Amino acid sequence: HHTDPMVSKGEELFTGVVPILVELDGDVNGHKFSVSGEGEGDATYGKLTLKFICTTGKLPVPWPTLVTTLVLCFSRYPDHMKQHDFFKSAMPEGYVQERTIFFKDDGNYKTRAEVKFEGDTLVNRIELKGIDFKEDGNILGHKLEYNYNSHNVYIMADKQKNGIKSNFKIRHNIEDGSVQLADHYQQNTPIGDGPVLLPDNHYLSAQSKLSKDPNEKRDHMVLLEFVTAAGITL
Repeated sequence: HHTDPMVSKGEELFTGVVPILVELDGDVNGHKFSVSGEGEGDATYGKLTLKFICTTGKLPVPWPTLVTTLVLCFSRYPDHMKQHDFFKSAMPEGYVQERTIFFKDDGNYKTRAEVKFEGDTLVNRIELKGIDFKEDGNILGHKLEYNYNSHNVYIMADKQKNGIKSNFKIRHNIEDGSVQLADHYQQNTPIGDGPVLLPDNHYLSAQSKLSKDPNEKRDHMVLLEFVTAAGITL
């Protein structure tokens, strides 16, 4: 497929439909919760289909606030940009994804995830810590709409850490027509010691649709996500 054997290796892991498992343990202002997710990814189309269930009862934060936390290795990199795909190049050993997410005029999430293969399954295992949230605020108050906007994720190399870093803003719609900004700081590091592809500056264009399973009585979120790399003409 690719003249670059490094690109060939990552592309081969992600050919066809890959099963996905997500496991999150979270604590936001002392509200402990867990989330389990299952579905599949087809990196050929940048396409994710996942269903998440809060396994501890009622989710104490709005589902939309967890979308970015809850597998950018499924991003579609155009052929001319496949030398810039850090995420697949770190597989199968995987990468660590860390974020601080600052909710404007509210609290912050700190997240640490390991994304790696377990046999044929792509696994995303996450710890989330949330602090300084307002009890009557948009997050602990559940004032966010169950929907999602399209966003750009700006990626830069972090040569010193053999990885990447990203800044980006998520705008969550509030039920009064306003927006709750969630400022994302991200860094990703390989788990293996082997080489990875360090990208030139580019962005991912992400589109997310949230729905409900009409047959599901547990607190849950159905996610359809598309992610495509862009911003290099080369």
